[PDB]
Amino acid sequence: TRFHSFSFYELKNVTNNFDERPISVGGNKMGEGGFGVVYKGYVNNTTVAVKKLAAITTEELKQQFDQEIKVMAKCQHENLVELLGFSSDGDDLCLVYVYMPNGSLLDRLSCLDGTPPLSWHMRCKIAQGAANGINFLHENHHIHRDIKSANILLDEAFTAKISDFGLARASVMTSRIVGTTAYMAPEALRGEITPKSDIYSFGVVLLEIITGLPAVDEHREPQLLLDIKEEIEDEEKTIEDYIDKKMNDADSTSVEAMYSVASQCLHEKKNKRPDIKKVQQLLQEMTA
Ligand SMILES: CN1CCC(n2cc(Nc3nc(OC4(C)CC4)c4nc(-c5cnn(C)c5)ccc4n3)cn2)CC1
Ligand SMILES: CN1CCC(n2cc(Nc3nc(OC4(C)CC4)c4nc(-c5cnn(C)c5)ccc4n3)cn2)CC1
Ligand SMILES: CN1CCC(n2cc(Nc3nc(OC4(C)CC4)c4nc(-c5cnn(C)c5)ccc4n3)cn2)CC1
Ligand SMILES: CN1CCC(n2cc(Nc3nc(OC4(C)CC4)c4nc(-c5cnn(C)c5)ccc4n3)cn2)CC1
Repeated sequence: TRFHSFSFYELKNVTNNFDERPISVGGNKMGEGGFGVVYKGYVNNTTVAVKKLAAITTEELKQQFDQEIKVMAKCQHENLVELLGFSSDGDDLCLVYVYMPNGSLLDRLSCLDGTPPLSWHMRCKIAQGAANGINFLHENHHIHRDIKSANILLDEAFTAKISDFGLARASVMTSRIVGTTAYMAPEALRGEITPKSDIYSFGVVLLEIITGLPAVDEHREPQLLLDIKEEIEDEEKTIEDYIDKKMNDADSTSVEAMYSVASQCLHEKKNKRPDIKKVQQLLQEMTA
C-alpha cells in the first residue's frame, strides 16, 4: 500500500490552519495525546483525521513517525486503522487517517461530549473486533507495545480499529522501556519485548469495558484498575460492585465471562496467560 505525500500548507488548508478550538465550538481540534494533536479535515470529499506531532527528543519522535509508516505499509486489516498520508517538511510532522465517526473507546466509555453509553452488546463486539486486530498483528509477527482504550478507535458501525504503531516491533530485551504504565505487563516494565505483554494490556482494556472506569485514577482506591483483580480474588469486592451502571443489557453470566478473559490476560506470569487466538476463542464463546 502507498501513502500520499502531503505538504504542510496543503494540510493546513484542509484543517483551517490547524484550528486549536474544539469541534463543538467550531474549530478543528478533536483531541490530544501522546504525542500530538488530532485535527479534523475534509479532502477528496471525505472526512480525515490529521495528527500534528509535537516535541521526549525530536530525533526519537521522528523515529516513531517512521516506525508508524513502516508498520502501516506492511499491515492492513478490518480491525486496524488505515494510514492515508503524511507531511515530512521542515520540523513539521503530520499523519493523515480516515475520520472515525465514534472517536476512541476511552471517550465512548466516559461518554465524552454527551455521547450515549455503550450497551453490553456493543461492548462485546468492540472487544471481539479489537482481539481480531491484535490477532492480525501477532500473526504478522508484530508487537504493538501500546494497547490501550485511547488507541482503539471506532467507526460508524462501532467496528473496533487498533491505532498508533509508532512503537510496534517485529518478531527479547531492551534498555529503552516504552508504553503506558497503567497498561504495562510486569515483564514489559522490566524491559522484555514479548507479544504476551500485548495480552496483559488488552486485559486492562477489558476491565475498562466491564467497569467504564479509567486504567489509572490517582484519586482512587485502587489507583490502577488492574488491581481490582486482587480485590475480587480476595473477596474484598465482587464483579457486581465494579460492573458499569450505565448499561441495561448486561447479563451477569456474560459479564463474568468477559471478566474471566480479562483475569487470565492479567496473569503475572507471561507464560500462564492465553495467546490472542485463545482470547478470540473465549470472546466468541462469550456471545453464545
Ligand atoms: C524523519 N522522517 C520523516 C519522514 C521521512 N519520509 C518517509 C517517506 N516515505 C516513506 N518512507 C518509508 O520508510 C520509513 C518508514 C521512513 C523510514 C517507507 N517505507 C515503506 C515500507 C514498506 N515496507 N516496509 C517494512 C516499509 C513504504 C513506504 C515508505 N514511504 C517520505 N518521507 C523519513 C524520515
Ligand atoms: C530527509 N529525508 C527525507 C525523506 C527521505 N526518505 C524517503 C523514503 N522513502 C522510502 N524509504 C524506504 O526505506 C526503508 C527500507 C523502509 C526504511 C522504503 N522502503 C520500502 C521497502 C519495501 N520493502 N522493504 C524492506 C522496504 C519501500 C518504499 C520506501 N520508501 C524514506 N525516507 C530520507 C531523507
Ligand atoms: C531535503 N530532502 C527532501 C527529500 C528528498 N528525498 C526524496 C527521497 N525519496 C525516496 N528515497 C528513498 O530512499 C532513501 C534515499 C531514503 C533512503 C526511497 N526508497 C525507496 C525504496 C524502495 N524499496 N526500498 C528498500 C527503498 C522508494 C522510494 C524512495 N524515495 C529521498 N530523499 C531529498 C532532499
Ligand atoms: C460527540 N462526538 C465528538 C467527536 C468525536 N470524535 C470523533 C473523532 N474521530 C477521530 N479521532 C481520532 O483521535 C481522537 C479520538 C481525538 C483523539 C482519530 N485518530 C486517528 C489516529 C490513528 N492513528 N493515530 C496516531 C491517530 C484516526 C482517526 C481518528 N478519528 C474524534 N473525536 C465522536 C463523538
